[PDB]
Amino acid sequence: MKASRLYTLVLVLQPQRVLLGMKKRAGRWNGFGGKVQEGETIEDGARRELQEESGLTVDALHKVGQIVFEFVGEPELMDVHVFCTDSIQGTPVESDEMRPCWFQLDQIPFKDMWPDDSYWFPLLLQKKKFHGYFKFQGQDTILDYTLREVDTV
Ligand SMILES: Nc1[nH]c(=O)nc2c1ncn2[C@H]1C[C@H](O)[C@@H](COP(=O)(O)OP(=O)(O)OP(=O)(O)O)O1
Ligand code: NA
Ligand code: NA
Ligand code: NA
Repeated sequence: MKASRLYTLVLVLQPQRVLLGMKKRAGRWNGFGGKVQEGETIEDGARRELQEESGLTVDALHKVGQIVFEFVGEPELMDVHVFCTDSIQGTPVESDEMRPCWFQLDQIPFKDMWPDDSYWFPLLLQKKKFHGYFKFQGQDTILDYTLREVDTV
């Protein structure tokens, strides 16, 4: 089995809307996150990436899922720890690399999100926790995947 590198993904989910970020430099909407750094907990890495990438701070996050991504032709797996929060501080900030935008929860832009999000983000919305795995050929094609609702992440 390949080695895996730790990542975070943060969904700011309010009762009627979700905040996503568009990659500018591209075209795909995603939650906020990035690589976990040496010596920080995964949750602290998620908080740090949210602040670095969007400007938002949060006191805490709730872990809702974990998804492992495999890409054909790449040696490492991405082990993505997925967090949610409903409570924010500040306004999101656009950078050279990311543009944040709110979407109503009847306008989730699935066609412009990673394809896997169509499978797990419905579970997140139902207050469910999940473990997933997706194997991609390039950015658009899933060759294999597993998804399971779990009681504990
Ligand atoms: N298939 C997928 N579905 C999804 O919803 N999010 C994915 C995904 N594949 C990767 N991601 C997320 C995980 C993580 O939040 C982000 C990938 O991390 P990045 O490459 O953005 O890390 P960094 O911000 O550390 O990188 P740099 O800014 O290049 O240093 O994209
Ligand atoms: Na980042
Ligand atoms: Na980073
Ligand atoms: Na990032």
